[PDB]
Amino acid sequence: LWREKINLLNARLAEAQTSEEQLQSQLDLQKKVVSDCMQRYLQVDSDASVAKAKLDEAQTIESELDKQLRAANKVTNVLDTELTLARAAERKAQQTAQQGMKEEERELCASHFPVVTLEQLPDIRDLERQHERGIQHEIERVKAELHRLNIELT
Amino acid sequence: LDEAQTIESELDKQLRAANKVTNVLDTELTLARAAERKAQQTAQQGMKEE
Repeated sequence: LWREKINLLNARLAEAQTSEEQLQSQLDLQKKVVSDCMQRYLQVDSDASVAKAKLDEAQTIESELDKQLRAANKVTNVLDTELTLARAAERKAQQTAQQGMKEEERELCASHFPVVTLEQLPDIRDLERQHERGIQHEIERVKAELHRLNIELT
Repeated sequence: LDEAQTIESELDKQLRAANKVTNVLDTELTLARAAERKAQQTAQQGMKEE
């Protein structure tokens, strides 16, 4: 389930990175237009006045793109934290799951155990404890019955 | 002009990096305020001091 979560989070983080990179590239190209104005000034509504006007336009437009890039970073950091948490959970579960089992053991475990889903993944720790307690409460009763049968046999 | 533009780019990158802390703190404060409002509402259900 955490690997499925990581699969979804990788796509979401890729989208967030794409948005942030696109916004940053547009902002940097708006900045680079300033240097392109200097380049044209060197290569030659006169040209110097055009360079001044375009520099002013770029500086005016820079602010909204900066704010949008801030929002993109806001999204990207949230998704990065999500991916980090999912990876940490998957790494915790990995070494315990890697122990391996036989076919018969896997069939036995499938019976009487639950099937968790990605949506309910956060509550898995509670389900594990619930099943542990369920086994324990039955085992103690069966132990009492076994003691009773031992007494009856004697 | 060249030096000022270079320093302007440096400061802009610094501000871009700094925005992360403000974003994280804003998210945490919003969640904390929501949780505190929930706890206060559950706390105000009516109780004697004893």
